[PDB]
Amino acid sequence: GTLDAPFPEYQTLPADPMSVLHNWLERARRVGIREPRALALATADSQGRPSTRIVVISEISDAGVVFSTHAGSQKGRELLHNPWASGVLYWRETSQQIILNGQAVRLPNAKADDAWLKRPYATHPMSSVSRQSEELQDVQAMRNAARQLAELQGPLPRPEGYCVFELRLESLEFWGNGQERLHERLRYDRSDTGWNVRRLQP
Amino acid sequence: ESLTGTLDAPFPEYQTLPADPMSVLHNWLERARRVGIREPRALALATADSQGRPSTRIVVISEISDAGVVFSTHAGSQKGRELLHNPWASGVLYWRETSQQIILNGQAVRLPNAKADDAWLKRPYATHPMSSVSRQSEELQDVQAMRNAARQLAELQGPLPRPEGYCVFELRLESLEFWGNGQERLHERLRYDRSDTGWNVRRLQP
Ligand SMILES: Cc1cc2nc3c(=O)[nH]c(=O)nc-3n(C[C@H](O)[C@H](O)[C@H](O)COP(=O)(O)O)c2cc1C
Ligand SMILES: Cc1cc2nc3c(=O)[nH]c(=O)nc-3n(C[C@H](O)[C@H](O)[C@H](O)COP(=O)(O)O)c2cc1C
Ligand SMILES: O=C(O)[C@@H]1CC=CC2=Nc3ccccc3N[C@H]21
Repeated sequence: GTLDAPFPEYQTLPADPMSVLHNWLERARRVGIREPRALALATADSQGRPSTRIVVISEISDAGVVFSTHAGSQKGRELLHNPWASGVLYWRETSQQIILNGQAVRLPNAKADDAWLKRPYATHPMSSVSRQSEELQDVQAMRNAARQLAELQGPLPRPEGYCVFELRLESLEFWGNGQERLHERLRYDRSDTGWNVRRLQP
Repeated sequence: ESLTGTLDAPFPEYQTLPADPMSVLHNWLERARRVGIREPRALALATADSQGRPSTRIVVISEISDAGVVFSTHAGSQKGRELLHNPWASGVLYWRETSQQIILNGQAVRLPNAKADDAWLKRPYATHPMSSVSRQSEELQDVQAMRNAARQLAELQGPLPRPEGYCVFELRLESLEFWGNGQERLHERLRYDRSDTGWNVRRLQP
């Protein structure tokens, strides 16, 4: 759109999409894309009905990307029975998308403890009182209970349901606007020995 | 905290619980237009394959209908193939400037070809050549060949026939959520689910 949007990988077909992912994200940070790690994450229920919401990617790992949430949320309950998920990053400023597909696996509690402690302590009170995605019966009661905890010197204990998922990637697509509406689509699929890569028609 | 929004985003509906969620959708979209949100109708649309594995991509909401939202695509694309077997979908709008999300869940129905003809004609004609030559989401074997083919069609400098497979879907909504940042991190989540008659409305915990 409004900012420079280089996509040399569409020509060169790099072998490792995780390198491409790292490079796109680092560039997004450098050029000042607004909230580049806001991932629209899709899960599905036992009938195959998708649900979506934004989550923040907290880190990139060897196998994929990592985010935190509550296990009893809708996404948590869906992932418990159906680990397959997909997320899209969309950067308006550069007209670029990254699509991330794979299986999300809940990481151990020590990882969750560390993630919880790395959040700003001001987030701990509400995340402790709320049972994410359950019906809220009394707004003021929640507000007041969190205010009681906000008086404390953080950090608070990690709540039982606070968890970290790693989305272990099986495929990725990098999308750019291209020239003459020939949008540039670079698609990776995991193989037994590495990754296959192809271009897709726009 | 990753949230960067700083624009006031009134959410009286979280207090008043309107019976009819499409009015809330209209209110929020109209405000987004008035305050200048960038691409508010860029919808991250999720579909699922035959085994329930999701896929996602951005599409644009072209219209708000009585039942839901409308978008166009190619029937042979991944999303089109997925929807034709499993009509259930979900999409999310996220507006950074106001820290608002809208989650839209329902069943997508392919509209008649007359509707697709009209939508096709409403697109700028400069978009017609590439959309005609491209079989969306199939492997692209020769970039230059596609480029050259589209350039030849573009010489017409006018509208082309609607391609087989260019289609319009209406996502007929079964549930919605309106999410606002709220105060003191008590994010404001207003959730609607269709009932036998009308809608049920609830607040959700953040
Ligand atoms: C910009 C943004 C970032 C968010 N990041 C997270 C996150 O990382 N983890 C989380 O659980 N919820 C996050 N949320 C809240 C989710 O969108 C959602 O409301 C919540 O996770 C419940 O989703 P569910 O009911 O579909 O499970 C974020 C919301 C916004 C607007
Ligand atoms: C801002 C933006 C808007 C888009 N709008 C549409 C659209 O309305 N319809 C469409 O078919 N593809 C649209 N695309 C392209 C899709 O994201 C996607 O690449 C294409 O539809 C193929 O998706 P699929 O392979 O998952 O079916 C848009 C892409 C961007 C970046
Ligand atoms: O950037 C952030 O902190 C996110 C902004 C809005 C809501 C969030 N909810 C979370 C819930 C659990 C774990 C992380 C979250 N991130 C924030």
